[PDB]
Amino acid sequence: KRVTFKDVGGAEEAIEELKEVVEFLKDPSKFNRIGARMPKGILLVGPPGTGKTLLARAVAGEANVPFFHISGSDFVGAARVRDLFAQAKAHAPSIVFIDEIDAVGREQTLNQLLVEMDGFDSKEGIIVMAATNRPDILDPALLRPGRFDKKIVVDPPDMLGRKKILEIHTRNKPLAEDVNLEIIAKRTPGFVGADLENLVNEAALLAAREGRDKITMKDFEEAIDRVIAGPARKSLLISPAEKRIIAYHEAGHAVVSTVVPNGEPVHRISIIPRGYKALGYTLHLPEEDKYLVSRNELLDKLTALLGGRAAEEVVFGDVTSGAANDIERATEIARNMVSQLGASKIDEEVKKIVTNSYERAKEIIRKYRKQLDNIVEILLEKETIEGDELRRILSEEF
Amino acid sequence: KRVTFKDVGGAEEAIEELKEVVEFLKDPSKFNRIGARMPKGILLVGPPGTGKTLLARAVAGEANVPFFHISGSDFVGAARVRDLFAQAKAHAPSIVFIDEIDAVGREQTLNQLLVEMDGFDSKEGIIVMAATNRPDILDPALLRPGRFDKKIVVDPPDMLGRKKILEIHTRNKPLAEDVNLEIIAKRTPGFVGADLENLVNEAALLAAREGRDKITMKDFEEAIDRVIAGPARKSLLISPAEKRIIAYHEAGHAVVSTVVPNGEPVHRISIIPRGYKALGYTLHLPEEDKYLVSRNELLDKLTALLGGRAAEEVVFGDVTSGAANDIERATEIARNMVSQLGASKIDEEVKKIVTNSYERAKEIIRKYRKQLDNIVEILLEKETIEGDELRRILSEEF
Ligand SMILES: Nc1ncnc2c1ncn2[C@@H]1O[C@H](COP(=O)(O)OP(=O)(O)OP(=O)(O)O)[C@@H](O)[C@H]1O
Ligand SMILES: Nc1ncnc2c1ncn2[C@@H]1O[C@H](COP(=O)(O)OP(=O)(O)OP(=O)(O)O)[C@@H](O)[C@H]1O
Ligand SMILES: [Mg+2]
Ligand SMILES: [Mg+2]
Ligand SMILES: [Zn+2]
Ligand SMILES: [Zn+2]
Repeated sequence: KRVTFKDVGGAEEAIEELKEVVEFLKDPSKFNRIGARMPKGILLVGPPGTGKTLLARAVAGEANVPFFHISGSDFVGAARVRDLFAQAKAHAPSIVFIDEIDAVGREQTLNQLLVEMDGFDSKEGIIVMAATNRPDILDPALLRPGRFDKKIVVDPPDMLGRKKILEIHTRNKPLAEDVNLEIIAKRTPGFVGADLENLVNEAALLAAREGRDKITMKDFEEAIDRVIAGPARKSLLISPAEKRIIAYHEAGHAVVSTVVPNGEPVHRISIIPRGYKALGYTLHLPEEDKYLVSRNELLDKLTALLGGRAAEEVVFGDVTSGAANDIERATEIARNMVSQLGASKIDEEVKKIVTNSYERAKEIIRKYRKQLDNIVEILLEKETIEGDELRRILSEEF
Repeated sequence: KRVTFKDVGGAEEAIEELKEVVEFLKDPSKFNRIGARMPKGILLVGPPGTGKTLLARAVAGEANVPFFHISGSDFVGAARVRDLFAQAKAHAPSIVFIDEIDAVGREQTLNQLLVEMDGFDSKEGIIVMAATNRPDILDPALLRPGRFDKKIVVDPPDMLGRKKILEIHTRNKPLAEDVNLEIIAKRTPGFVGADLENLVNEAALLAAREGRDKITMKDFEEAIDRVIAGPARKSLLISPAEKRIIAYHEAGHAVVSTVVPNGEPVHRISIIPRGYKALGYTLHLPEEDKYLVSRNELLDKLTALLGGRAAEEVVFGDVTSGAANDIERATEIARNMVSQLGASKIDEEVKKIVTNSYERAKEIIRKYRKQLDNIVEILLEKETIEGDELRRILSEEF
């Protein structure tokens, strides 16, 4: 089946990134005449079910060109790679797509892929795309210049994103007049596009089982219960009790950052992760992102990184998996600080730095408990605060 | 012989699940006109003698369609699978049934089955069904999307279920006026439908041996003794001494869950198992069923999982097979907790977590011994507590 960008919801930034690829595929001479050099490979990274394959297929739909694809889960291997690149060259304007590249990137197939990347001319309109959900186990040889060197992140949808996906999959189905898709979206936090597609099918089976020719509001609400429990369950959602722990953890990061003099400005607070760091990816990038290394700015960074864990212990006396990851990162930063700012005595010094920074964050939480509570109440009602509203809220408080 | 849903007793939930299949088989256009997509395969799981084959045969009776079936115990193999699917297509509205699929799911027959599943069109009213009592040894390739992906559980009958089965098999036999089928049902805990069918035949042989033309009450009571002992025995039943150990084990789970702050609500307590977890099935599903991983909720889950074993040691000083399984599951959860919340030193940490949780459960049992005794007395008289009665009982106590 053929798809375009009208079949994708909640991926505005990725579509903005891929507009350039579409334009290049439509007419390469415009890029060639001014000496603009396009990348040879593009990598898509994201959690399962977020729609990487759908985006790859929709890119070819917008600019109608041949689409040659292979899957890494099906891996004679070196000969199959050779044939794929030969078809693309005979139809110069086209796309080559490799799905699940982590399953193959045994050593003969990888070597053949590197030979093919260096052997084709990009000026005639050939691009290579790949997708994965385990980017941190890829061979470093694939990420050198002249190879896959552009990365695009795909994120789970928010409330307004979930509503758009529901409308895409119900435009060919008859609905009653009591159906409110906005209410349904508010009751499925944590769902991804694949989960929402399965939910619509379940509601249609309940109506057909009774002979009705329309789907009603109660069909949708009963379908939610059937997909989260039982011998055949497919989806997970965030319950109201779990929502309170997550809200306090996110607010703890923002409060501590605003108080320390060297902290970074806060632009968005949400219950759903959005960044590549929030998803737990390093992407083979150095941890240090500053030109200058100084003691005061490193200590402030450590204290803010422990704000989420400090809020959990002071309010609930508990610890989550996210908090355990945060203290693992902080130990790596402290180890690098000791060797740059001045075997068993080194460990004692690292343990002292982390312990002191954790106590500092806990005393900030206690002093600003009233401000922390106010942010949590607003977050539990809208699920996301950003833009001018966040600026005003942070100014009225503090 | 032809059967329908009137020949099945004590399987209300399975019949509710299969009503949709019956409706689809009767008229596919109603499902097609609104875009409702039916599953391609359905799997039935349960202990031997519970009536999986009977349910499969009764599905075809309610919607009179051709019924093509094969048995896995009779396994040239690839050619027999090819012929079975060819007959169904020529009679589009029909059923294909594979019995004892674990005996075959040597590698050529399995490959042919996967080719047939992907080659037929579901929109014309074709469904595939299978049954097994060893679901945990099935090849994972059969459970992927587009293949067998819906599961239905069949459970042993309770007291009211046993009474219904006895009435089904005595409606064509002459009975005396002193026969009370309700009393007979109370004296056969642990029997399944196959056992009860054999019991009725035994009572009819005792009457015929004396030339009588009616079956009396004492014929039924003598038949029970003849099927549980001797060189030719067929059935097992729970004795009054064994009933007390089982009652204390089940009540131990419920008491501990109600006391810990993060425990789950209790809705039903019974002497007969009812769930797929209570039957010892994993069904290839992840153990973790929560969106968020936290320390406090994991420890509470571990303590409640050991409540049954703690009651046995404090009241009787004994251990059963069910208790041994419970402590085997708890060790797997503890191992995963250590690697997520923070080679020989890892084992010492796992052993410490399990030991601490077991001591916690034992001290709860001692403090609430009076409440534990009261629940056991009611359970030994009715065999099952649920609904509003359980809510009231749990509220008067505690
Ligand atoms: N943003 C979206 N809008 C609409 N449908 C979506 C979206 N994301 C996912 N889907 C639905 O999810 C279905 C399957 O997801 P898809 O295979 O595209 O995701 P993926 O990230 O490639 O998955 P995986 O990691 O499992 O390979 C698609 O057929 C599409 O119907
Ligand atoms: N719920 C029931 N109601 C009535 N009869 C039943 C019921 N369950 C089983 N039976 C009787 O059990 C007899 C044999 O059981 P059946 O073969 O249907 O069970 P099964 O689960 O397929 O067994 P197995 O695992 O041995 O293959 C059937 O002929 C039927 O008479
Ligand atoms: Mg994919
Ligand atoms: Mg059978
Ligand atoms: Zn955090
Ligand atoms: Zn138990």
